[PDB]
Amino acid sequence: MGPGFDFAQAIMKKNTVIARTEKGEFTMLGVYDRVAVIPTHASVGEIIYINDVETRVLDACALRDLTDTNLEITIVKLDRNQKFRDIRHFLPRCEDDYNDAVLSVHTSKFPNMYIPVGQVTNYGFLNLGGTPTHRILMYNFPTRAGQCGGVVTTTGKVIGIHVGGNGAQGFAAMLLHSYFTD
Repeated sequence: MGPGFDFAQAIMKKNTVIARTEKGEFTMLGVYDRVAVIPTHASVGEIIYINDVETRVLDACALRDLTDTNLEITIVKLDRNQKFRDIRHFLPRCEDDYNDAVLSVHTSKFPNMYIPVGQVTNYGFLNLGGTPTHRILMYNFPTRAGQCGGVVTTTGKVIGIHVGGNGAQGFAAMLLHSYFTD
């Protein structure tokens, strides 16, 4: 509808796949080469379904900060025959607050979904499902029964992936450029 939705659509149309684990269907962001991200609560194993195709997982790393605190991001390298468009130059370098963000989801249940979530706070610490978690972004969100990830963008920046909510607020794990240095 406007330039924020334009940037979000451009990311969804080229840099997402539908990932299925034993814990459900998730929006999965492809970042570069065969490397993608997903919430750690997806519990990625040795095999994952990517757009309903059986795919070997070459590597999966549940990220933690240097205090050994959960970040809720898993980085997956997929045994896929095709590379993602490289979007690392759209990743922020530092922890920050944002205005006017969009949360975008693409699953069998929620195809082509875009939500203007407004202001995003650098919230920091969250007890997420009983797990102490750092680097959380927050945006007011009439919390919806179900987590299938999500992509949080502003114009020109891919800033996070949706990992949870409390009924009124939604929460995303930050994406930082430093996670994807090769």
